[PDB]
Amino acid sequence: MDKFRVQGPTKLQGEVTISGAKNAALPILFAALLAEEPVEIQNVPKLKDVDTSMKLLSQLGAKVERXGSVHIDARDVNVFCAPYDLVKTMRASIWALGPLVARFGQGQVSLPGGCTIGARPVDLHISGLEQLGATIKLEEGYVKASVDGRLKGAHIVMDKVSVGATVTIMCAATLAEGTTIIENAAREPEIVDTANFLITLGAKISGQGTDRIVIEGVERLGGGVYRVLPDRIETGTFLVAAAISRGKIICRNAQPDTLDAVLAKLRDAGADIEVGEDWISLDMHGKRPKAVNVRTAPHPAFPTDMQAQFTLLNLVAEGTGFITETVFENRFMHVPELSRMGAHAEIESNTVICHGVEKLSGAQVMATDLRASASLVLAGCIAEGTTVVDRIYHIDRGYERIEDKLRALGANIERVKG
Amino acid sequence: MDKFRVQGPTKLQGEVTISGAKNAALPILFAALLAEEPVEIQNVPKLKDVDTSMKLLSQLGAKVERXGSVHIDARDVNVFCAPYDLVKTMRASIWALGPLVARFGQGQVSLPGGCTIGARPVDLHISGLEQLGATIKLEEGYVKASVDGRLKGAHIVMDKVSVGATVTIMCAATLAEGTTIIENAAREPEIVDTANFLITLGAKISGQGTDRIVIEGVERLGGGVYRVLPDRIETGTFLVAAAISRGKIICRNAQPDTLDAVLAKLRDAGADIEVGEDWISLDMHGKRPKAVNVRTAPHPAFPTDMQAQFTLLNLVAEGTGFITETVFENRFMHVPELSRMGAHAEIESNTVICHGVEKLSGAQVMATDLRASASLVLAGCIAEGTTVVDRIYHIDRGYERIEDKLRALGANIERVKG
Amino acid sequence: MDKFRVQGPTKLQGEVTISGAKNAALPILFAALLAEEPVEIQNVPKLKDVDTSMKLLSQLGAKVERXGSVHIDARDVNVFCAPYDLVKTMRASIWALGPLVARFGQGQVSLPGGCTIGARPVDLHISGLEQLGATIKLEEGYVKASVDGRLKGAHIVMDKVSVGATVTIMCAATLAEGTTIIENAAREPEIVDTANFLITLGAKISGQGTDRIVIEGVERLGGGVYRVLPDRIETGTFLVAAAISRGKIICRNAQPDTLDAVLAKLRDAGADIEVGEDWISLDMHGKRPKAVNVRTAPHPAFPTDMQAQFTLLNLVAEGTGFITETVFENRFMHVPELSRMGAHAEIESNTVICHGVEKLSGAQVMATDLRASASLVLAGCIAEGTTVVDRIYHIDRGYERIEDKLRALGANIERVKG
Amino acid sequence: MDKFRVQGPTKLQGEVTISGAKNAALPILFAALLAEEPVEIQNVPKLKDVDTSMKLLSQLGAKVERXGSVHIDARDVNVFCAPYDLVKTMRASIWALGPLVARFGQGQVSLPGGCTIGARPVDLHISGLEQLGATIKLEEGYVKASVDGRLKGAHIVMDKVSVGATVTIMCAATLAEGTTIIENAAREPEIVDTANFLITLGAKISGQGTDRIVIEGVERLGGGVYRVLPDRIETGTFLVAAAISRGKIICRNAQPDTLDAVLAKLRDAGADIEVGEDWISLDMHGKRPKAVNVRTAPHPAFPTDMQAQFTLLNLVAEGTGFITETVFENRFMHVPELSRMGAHAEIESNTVICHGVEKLSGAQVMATDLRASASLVLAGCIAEGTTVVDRIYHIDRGYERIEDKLRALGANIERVKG
Ligand SMILES: [C]C(=O)[N][C]1[C](O=P([O])([O])OP([O])(=O)O[C][C]2O[C](N3[C]=[C]C(=O)[N]C3=O)[C]([O])[C]2[O])O[C]([C][O])[C]([O])[C]1O[C@@]([C])([C]([O])[C][O])C([O])=O
Ligand SMILES: [C]C(=O)[N][C]1[C](O=P([O])([O])OP([O])(=O)O[C][C]2O[C](N3[C]=[C]C(=O)[N]C3=O)[C]([O])[C]2[O])O[C]([C][O])[C]([O])[C]1O[C@@]([C])([C]([O])[C][O])C([O])=O
Ligand SMILES: [C]C(=O)[N][C]1[C](O=P([O])([O])OP([O])(=O)O[C][C]2O[C](N3[C]=[C]C(=O)[N]C3=O)[C]([O])[C]2[O])O[C]([C][O])[C]([O])[C]1O[C@@]([C])([C]([O])[C][O])C([O])=O
Ligand SMILES: [C]C(=O)[N][C]1[C](O=P([O])([O])OP([O])(=O)O[C][C]2O[C](N3[C]=[C]C(=O)[N]C3=O)[C]([O])[C]2[O])O[C]([C][O])[C]([O])[C]1O[C@@]([C])([C]([O])[C][O])C([O])=O
Repeated sequence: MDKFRVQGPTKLQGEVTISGAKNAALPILFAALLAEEPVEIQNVPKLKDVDTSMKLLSQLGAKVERXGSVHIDARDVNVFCAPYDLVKTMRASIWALGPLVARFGQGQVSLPGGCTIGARPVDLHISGLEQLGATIKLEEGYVKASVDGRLKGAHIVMDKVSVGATVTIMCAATLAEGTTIIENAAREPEIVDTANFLITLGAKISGQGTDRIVIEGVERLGGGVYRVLPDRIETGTFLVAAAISRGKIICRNAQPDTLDAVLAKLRDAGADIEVGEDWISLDMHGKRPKAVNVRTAPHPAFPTDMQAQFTLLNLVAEGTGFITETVFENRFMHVPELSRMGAHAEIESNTVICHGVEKLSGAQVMATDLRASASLVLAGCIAEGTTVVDRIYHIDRGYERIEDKLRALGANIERVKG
Repeated sequence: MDKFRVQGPTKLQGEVTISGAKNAALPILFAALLAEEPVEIQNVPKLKDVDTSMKLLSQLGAKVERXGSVHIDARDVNVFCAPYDLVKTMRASIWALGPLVARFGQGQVSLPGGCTIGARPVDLHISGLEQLGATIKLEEGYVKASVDGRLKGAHIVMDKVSVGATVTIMCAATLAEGTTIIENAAREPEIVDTANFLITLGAKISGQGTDRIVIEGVERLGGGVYRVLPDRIETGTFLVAAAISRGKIICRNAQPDTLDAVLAKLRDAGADIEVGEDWISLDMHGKRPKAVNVRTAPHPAFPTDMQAQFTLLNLVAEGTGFITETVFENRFMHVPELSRMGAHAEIESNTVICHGVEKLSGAQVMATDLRASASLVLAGCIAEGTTVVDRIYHIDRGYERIEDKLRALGANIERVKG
Repeated sequence: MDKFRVQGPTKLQGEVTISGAKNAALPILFAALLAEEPVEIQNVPKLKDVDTSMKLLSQLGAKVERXGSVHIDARDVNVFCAPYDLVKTMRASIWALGPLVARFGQGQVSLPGGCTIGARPVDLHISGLEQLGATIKLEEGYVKASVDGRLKGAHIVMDKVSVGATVTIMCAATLAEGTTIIENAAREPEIVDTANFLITLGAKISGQGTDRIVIEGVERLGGGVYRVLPDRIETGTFLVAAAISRGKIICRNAQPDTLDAVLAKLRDAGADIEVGEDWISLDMHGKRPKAVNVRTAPHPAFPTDMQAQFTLLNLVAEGTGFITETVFENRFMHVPELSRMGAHAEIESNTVICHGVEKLSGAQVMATDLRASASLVLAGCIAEGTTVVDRIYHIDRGYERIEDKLRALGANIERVKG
Repeated sequence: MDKFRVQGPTKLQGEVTISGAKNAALPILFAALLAEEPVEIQNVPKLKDVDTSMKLLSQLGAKVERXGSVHIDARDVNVFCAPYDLVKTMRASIWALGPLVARFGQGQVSLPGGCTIGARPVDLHISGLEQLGATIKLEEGYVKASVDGRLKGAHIVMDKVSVGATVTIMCAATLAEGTTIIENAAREPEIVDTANFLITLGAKISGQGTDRIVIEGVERLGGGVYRVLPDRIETGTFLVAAAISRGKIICRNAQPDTLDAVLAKLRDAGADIEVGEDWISLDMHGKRPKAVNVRTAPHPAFPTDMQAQFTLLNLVAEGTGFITETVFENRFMHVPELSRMGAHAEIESNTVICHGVEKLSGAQVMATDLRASASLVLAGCIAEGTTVVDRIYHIDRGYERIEDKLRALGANIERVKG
């Protein structure tokens, strides 16, 4: 589980180098199952979720190794089942299914539980791989998928916006016969990236980043080297860190165009923001943030994954702000913990009413999920005295060396026994 | 982390002896902090949360022992802080606060952080105590209370129904100057039980079990012996166990009039129910349950602690039924775990739409909270094949020897360490 | 249609005499169908709903006359249908069903369709009477209920708290063979009034006002005189009127023990409340009110029928308040109307975020339902300038002489035709 | 106001010619206020809301007339107030504000106005115009908006998706100084249509149909001739008529590509659907539809304007299906009216659970809003016996000649006084 001991108050200033998007790396690592020649994925973050995806890849008969690059030779994939002991730690492994069905005519993947931020069914994936020509059963907790021909292009209208299911259908439409159209498709940048990875293999895909994606099937996919775009959430995390610590950060190796909504909100909070080609800078000029109202929705709107972060921005901000969460049903678990640190918040349905306070007080708190965990470490940074954040394993899933990266911003953080 | 390996299918049938209410034993344990003479609480279940209560009682300087009975002598209580290490292992610990404030004019309890099943704030405990004349501050994650001398009785109209806040205010009001009226009090049998235990010590309480509790404050409370009432939720858990397994069960040492709503729904579901003075029989007559619609609400309505169990009943029942949870905002975490087992559910907000299936399949599942853990075990008993329920430590909080009791009904359960 | 022209701002001053409860008068008027000897119901407010009840009664064959009192002779009832044409104007007329079935073994009432404030099903009425041994179908949009002989007493556990269902089952149960127990009964004061009316007629009822009502069926009910309790919602409306206008008021012929939650909220808002045996005074002391947090729930909690009024209070209060409606789902139609008058509101799910303003401005607004109309009139009193409230007939359903009572408090109101 | 008498059951079959979209005609009519030379809008349906728009336009000092076409000469527009007496009967008149501010430097529009289906604030309309430079106050219930000179282009990020606020800002921006970007713009086909109308007048717009609309502002807009696209909601409504009545319809003058989601849900229901350039056919082949689950959301997802109709479809389909409504908080008022007809429906906050029945039964029912009115008329056609739908004024707002169109499909419908 272990813990970060964070000593605050600490003004966060300097630079950080933004890492590859965890949420691009993962779907790309499973889409690599489609490749019949070796793939090299660059700018991959050293995250627990990447390690797990790698152990799952090797489990399926891929040869995998890594250092910023991950090498994947899926030429001899000979196992088609992602075991429970892996999927239980990474629900993103559902992404193994579509590729394996589309290349190998079969795939078996443990049906994910059971998540704290919401229930997160995969009905859209394992519909989707059905409207394509897959037959799917569930036996002993394994989603068993087969096509005893080869996949067939379909006009698919997604009845919910889903990042996960759009990736699945997209990836598993690159080896279909015919055209697949995906209506009401997710447009997050990770999906644009996965698509552009797939074209590097020689897939035919149009309109990634839009609400309609067109895939004409191909016979097989090759190899190639692909650089994963920067993590927009980790970027938003370090930008927020400075916003709430009255600081100034320059995020380098970044993609500002992935962040229209979040940058608008930090400006709304009174951050001085300049954007270059591959960097975002932010200076509070010594100033407490101003309270903003926020409403999560699918890209290009404000991301649910910045929600916990902006909640904390508000709780230390000037005035009252409203954080409405529309994507996940139970994503306010940070709030009772921030409350222990002296935050004044109220939860009405999927809205938290945040009455900004000048300073938080250090306290022992419990991280509940990835983005919560980071928000608590941020809260620790700017709180008076000692904060101990428990269950820090959550952070290790989606942030590479956050302790290092925050320490270079002046943070006082020690990873502690547990 | 211990797990249960449950083997199915198996018909659950025979006889079970209901243990004391976990949820009467706990509030009475903290209420014993008011006692100035030794106290014996009889029929206390051997449960983890009782152990935790005992640790915290001892850490406040009470002398505490147990076998059936837990003996407390709070004469020499001399520490008034409930520390983070304890509270965070059970939030019920907030119940030390009213006693300490009322008897000692001071009390500190770690502000509970969030919970798997909901945010669970304690605003009403705090405001209730404020209305009794307490000053309360939050310093360093600790809820600090103090009064100049004695608390003062007040007319308190509760903003919402809260079992825990009703207990807090009721216990504190017993040593206040004057009359306290709690309007819109919770009416749970455990509140009747706690009030009757307080009466045994010498408190003057009227209207327990009703929406209006009247307490006449006394200078001092003494000792006494009180037997805790039967666990209604344990009772319902085993009643469900027979129902979903087309079985027959007799619960001894029950208290039927605590279960009006659960027995009405079980009847709705097709159960042949009979009651005596201290026993309930259920017989399905070898037939699959019929689906039911349930809406959780405070006592005497259908209790939220039976919700996960009935979600299960509905998911193997004939036809379609819904469960709406109005008490906790995130108590559907058993649902995806049952989905792995072949259940067909759809969560739309605070409602679970269930389409009953004839058979479940054994799968590796994850217990997330107490009542979910038991439902997962119960699903294990009726599924075909092997179910492993991980994180069984949850069950240990609120069930006394559930493995031995199910085994006696015919269950095939082994406790497995790794 | 008639409108009120209201001129403000007006400080609302003096005293009002509270009329009898619309919501005790109505169920009592229907219960009188059980009566085989003349009945006089005293203190009945002169209201459109009463006139409608009397019209329906005359149409079933009761002889009905009215001034203070309404006199009913149901000895000659010989028509057993409540037609659509009348139910459509007043859904309370579902209340004829239970009497007619219980006394005459048959009863037809048009199934109430939707309602401004929520869907309002009557599924709990039908189930209650079915549980008493009534066969019930729906043909041509009529609920048609029938028994052979008399009804039969039953142990009935109510799914949800229902005022209307509790009355329905309680009145029917008076002429049933055997004992009827209603668990999770509604505890509203109007239920107590209705039970006590039934008792005057020779019925055997205990536990009214508590969550379990027990009824011992008799062969036949008599007649009697019975005075209806004061209207707690009227009292609350006039207390709110004073509270929002910087006023002082005294409500004569009140019953303060019905208004615990309301008086407590007006206290949290900074009102000076005193009570007598039969009066309530409120005095703001030159004060504009202060924002509060309301959660509606069944009696004794804050009543949904005071919610529109308190929303009003919050929207002119100094501060930010939440009004949360748990009883009726769409009971927020006043909000956009008050918005026209300058209120800063914001509806989010089943809560309204009010951000109290200092002044309202007069505007042409539209009454949508009863309590909403009252709120808009009261808004008009404290708004600067002229407010015109259209569709004022809603108010006449449920308030006797509202305009006269307000004018005696110093309001400048004129009823207009077109 | 008058009523429809429908005699069922009728199998609806034949052809229908779809009218121009009410919801393109309407923003197009108000966009015409920007035009400095006469405009002819072609394919405008003859509907109450067009008449009202026409009346409002005339009042603002446009010369307007109609037959197929509506002609508008807005050259001499010189009254800049949309008054309460017109706006109260049509929400969409809020659309007069933007054009008047953009072209004349000022506009006044009565703030709507409260609506049955939800509260419907226009805060995003206000805030988008303030972001383009307007100063907006609210005075006696009128939104009064002024700018000195032209508006100034702005990057506007919309916090929620709003069709109305998208059109407001897009129209106003056409005369703004410089460039305007709408982020999180609605994508509805009517927004595309309005943009293309605007372009016909010499506006420079791109991105319409996507989440980001770019408007480069121009000096003046001219005139031209523009044909409104087909009504996708009328189309959907007759497609559902064919579906629920186990019939066959061909819709002529359709635009199949505006209905991906609806067509996919109708296939899910067992419909055999074929599409051409300008036609859709649906043939059920004598079959009862199968129950489907529906989630409304902004286009291209399932439209909320089809939800009542598909609710109706589920309520007569085979099986159980759920309709979740994510756009408008109170759009289930058709349900309790369908309940009078023998529908088995259950509403649980924002979801209706439908358990389809073979046949509905004719009954007197009351329309509450436009799409509800239409669904009750459809329910009428297929119900057994006689249905009288009251308050059919709702239908006349958004359907042209639905009675003649339905009769041509074989329906037995008479318009009646009742
Ligand atoms: C790995 C990744 O990428 N992640 C992410 C994503 O997730 P997902 O899961 O993919 O999501 P979606 O899908 O979009 O979701 C939404 C909604 O919908 C629903 N669903 C889904 C699917 C299906 O099939 N069905 C359904 O229903 C769900 O439940 C929900 O509600 O994405 C997201 C969004 O953005 C994000 O947030 C995520 O990320 C995270 C959260 C994860 O990872 C975990 O941790 C982070 O990162 O934090
Ligand atoms: C220990 C015990 O007893 N437990 C139980 C109880 O809990 P509580 O916490 O006490 O609850 P309440 O309070 O009643 O709650 C409800 C509601 O409300 C709210 N709140 C509260 C308080 C305050 O202050 N504030 C507020 O807001 C909350 O959130 C909720 O929602 O009770 C219950 C009911 O019946 C039960 O469930 C319980 O039990 C359990 C769950 C335990 O574990 C813990 O909780 C079981 O299962 O056992
Ligand atoms: C006439 C009278 O009394 N009224 C009143 C009453 O109402 P009701 O209708 O009776 O109500 P309830 O029943 O309680 O209700 C509640 C709830 O539940 C539901 N439900 C019912 C029944 C059945 O069966 N089912 C069901 O579900 C509904 O929906 C709801 O949600 O009472 C009330 C309460 O408190 C009141 O509010 C009333 O009053 C009024 C509103 C009138 O209008 C009537 O309408 C006023 O305002 O006055
Ligand atoms: C005339 C027309 O077009 N209509 C239509 C529309 O409406 P509107 O109003 O525009 O809507 P929206 O906006 O989209 O809405 C959505 C949501 O959001 C909200 N909001 C808005 C605005 C503002 O400012 N704020 C806010 O918040 C609201 O409330 C809601 O929730 O569109 C719609 C949608 O799709 C439709 O539905 C409509 O249509 C109708 C209904 C009419 O009539 C009305 O308007 C029909 O047609 O039916």
